[PDB]
Amino acid sequence: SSSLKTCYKYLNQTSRSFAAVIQALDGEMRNAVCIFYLVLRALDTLEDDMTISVEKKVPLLHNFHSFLYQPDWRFMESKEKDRQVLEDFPTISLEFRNLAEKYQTVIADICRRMGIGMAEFLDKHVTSEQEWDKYCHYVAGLVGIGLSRLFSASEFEDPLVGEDTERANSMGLFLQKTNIIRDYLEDQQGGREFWPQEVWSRYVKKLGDFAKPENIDLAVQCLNELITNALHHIPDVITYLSRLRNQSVFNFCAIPQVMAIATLAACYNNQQVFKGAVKIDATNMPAVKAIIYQYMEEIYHRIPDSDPSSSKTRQIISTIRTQN
Ligand SMILES: O=P(O)(O)[C@@H](CCCc1cccc(Oc2ccccc2)c1)S(=O)(=O)O
Ligand SMILES: [Mg+2]
Repeated sequence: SSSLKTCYKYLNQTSRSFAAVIQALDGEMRNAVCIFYLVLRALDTLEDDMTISVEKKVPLLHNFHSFLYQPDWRFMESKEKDRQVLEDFPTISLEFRNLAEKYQTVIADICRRMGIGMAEFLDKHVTSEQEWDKYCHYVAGLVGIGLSRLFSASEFEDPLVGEDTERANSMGLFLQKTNIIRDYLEDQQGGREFWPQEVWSRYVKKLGDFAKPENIDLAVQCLNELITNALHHIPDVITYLSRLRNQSVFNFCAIPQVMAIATLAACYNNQQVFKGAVKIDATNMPAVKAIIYQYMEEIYHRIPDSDPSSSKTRQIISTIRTQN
């Protein structure tokens, strides 16, 4: 139908690099995961728009899931760039309602909980590392949780896929953290902060000081510390994919992880993270594994003894080598 063509039209307008893997999914997953994406995309577009006042935003975010069953609803007052998905929501929420009930449930659930969770972190920055996980859990982990419950609901994946929330969480925590990390300049010049204060704060006195070239030294030290943090998810990742049994689902999951891993390798001990831009076989686990193990070595081979988190980086690479 024509509202569907529009939905995949939006999927491509907005998704930098999922478009292809989503449209390649087998069966009812395709559309389940296309609409799922568009819904969360709408939700985020709201969260990120800083022209929307907090008192106006918290309600939107909270009640957003409910808008899924309000055919006529839409948001016209947005100034963010992906704002078509909101101005023309009714179309999305319509295809949502054509989704099979078993899929609407998962979607509207994760939608409902992301909402109460994004509105949570509007007031405050991300202070500690337990919080960084928490915020990454909300925006990203739940997507990881949610997708895998769609997978199993589709019957294209085992029940054991969607039962495993701890590792589905990890899949997203990892992806999300590498993005937070890479995005440091983009986030800081769009006036946002997601680097964990109790981390960055003991290299510098305010976060923006990393955009200063008189500070790059300490900047990379913070960058590596966080990378090492992010690397700690790579085992759960390897465990999660090792369980998948559908090529379409598998490529959907592997690719972005492998690509998250490349980004993290490109950024390690790398000035350009704070200067400009960072330029950078994955279709069976043991290929995927080999590929992961490879990038790990690159990290390893550039850990300077001086860097105050050398032992940790090596420490967690050594565990990834000899795990599973
Ligand atoms: O929360 P952030 O860091 O701003 C990030 C949006 C993350 C929330 C989100 C939106 C849309 C899709 C999404 O995850 C999916 C969901 C379904 C299919 C593929 C990916 C997660 S964004 O960089 O894309 O804005
Ligand atoms: Mg956001």
